[PDB]
Amino acid sequence: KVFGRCELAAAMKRHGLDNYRGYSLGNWVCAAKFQSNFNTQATNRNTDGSTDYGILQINSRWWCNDGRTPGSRNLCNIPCSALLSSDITASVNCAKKIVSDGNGMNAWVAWRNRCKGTDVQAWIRGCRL
Ligand SMILES: *[C@H]1O[C@H](CO)[C@@H](O[C@@H]2O[C@H](CO)[C@@H](O)[C@H](O)[C@H]2NC(C)=O)[C@H](O)[C@H]1F
Ligand code: NA
Repeated sequence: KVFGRCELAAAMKRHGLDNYRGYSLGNWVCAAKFQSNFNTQATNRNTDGSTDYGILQINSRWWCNDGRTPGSRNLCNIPCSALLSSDITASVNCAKKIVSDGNGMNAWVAWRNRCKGTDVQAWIRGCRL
């Protein structure tokens, strides 16, 4: 599913991400935009052999099982495929664990490089919420 901007903002809010660990909703929307273009089915291989999955490009090295990432963990206890669903529940729940891991949203490289410190509120402008 490719979410619209406001549609994703609303879903993220309903699943408790607005201000989760102190991160306003636009931070989440911005991170999703640059990592997946709001496409739940996005996958991208990493040089180390792991793969990123879903709207928030969650990595198989630590967070989900895809059966092909040697030495990896599955800290969110889910198949990485769950992160590709039109229902963002698994992606959100896993993202809550990731953002609580110690480094906040710096766990998402694209957020650090493209969202952090910017006017992220712009990502939820005009949205009913
Ligand atoms: C694609 O992007 C994701 C998110 O930026 C990258 O995953 C990160 O990988 C680092 C190092 O392996 C890890 O410490 C982070 O926990 C992890 N974040 C997430 C959201 O999974 C991945 O390396 C890239 F392929
Ligand atoms: Na894994």
